[PDB]
Amino acid sequence: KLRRECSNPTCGAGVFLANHKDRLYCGKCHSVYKVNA
RNA sequence: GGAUUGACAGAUUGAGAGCUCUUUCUUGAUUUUGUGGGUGGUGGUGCAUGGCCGUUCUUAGUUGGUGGAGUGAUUUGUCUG
Ligand SMILES: [Zn+2]
Repeated sequence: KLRRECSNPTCGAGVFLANHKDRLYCGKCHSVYKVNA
């Protein structure tokens, strides 16, 4: 189980997340969502 | 098991440029590219045009209808004062 959830304002907890090592970050929250959940 | 944008911060780069990376998701086919066509084009010729303007040019000039002169190009009318 990998690649956990965002705080995406568009839909409530409903995306997978494009993440490097040691972070957690959405694929459309490109200008927002600094803290990795 | 996404044609492709773009992804915090760290050397960048006008900065939150994923421009390039240290690298993985979404609205989902509307285009990564294979011809053939305008293209942004102000880099294209006003020597192919319009339209406009300037000029010839604050000067007095121009033409056709009848008839005359000349075979005719053309003159006359449009003039000596
Ligand atoms: Zn979403």
